Amino acid sequence: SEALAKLISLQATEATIVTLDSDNILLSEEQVDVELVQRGDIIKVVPGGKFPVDGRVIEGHSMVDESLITGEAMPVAKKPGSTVIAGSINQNGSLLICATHVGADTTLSQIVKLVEEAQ
Repeated sequence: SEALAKLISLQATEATIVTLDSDNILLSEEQVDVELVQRGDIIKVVPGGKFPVDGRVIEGHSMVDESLITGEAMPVAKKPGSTVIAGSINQNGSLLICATHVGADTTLSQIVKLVEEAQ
């Protein structure tokens, strides 16, 4: 019943958008607030960075600490063709995430509908 509130507090505040402007040869980055990224953008995550939303992974191989969110006390390894959740912690392997939900629309907000009836 305390976790049910804390789930939403774990969301990170900013995200890195990456934009191409010549061909696939040019890459340029913007850090933005979590309200300004959309569910059609692709986002960078760095060593030690936290997740603001859920999504699917399509570059890299980091180990992610999700021990509150999913309960895994043994941190989860990722790959291209993998999945992640908001409020988990990234390290060593640097990933690219395509966003399919926003800060309101997140599966993290979907879980707290289900975790209410768990008590």
